[PDB]
Amino acid sequence: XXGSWSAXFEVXA
Repeated sequence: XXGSWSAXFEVXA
């Protein structure tokens, strides 16, 4: 799914 750049994703996966 989604995911940011810095640090863990945002969706949580």
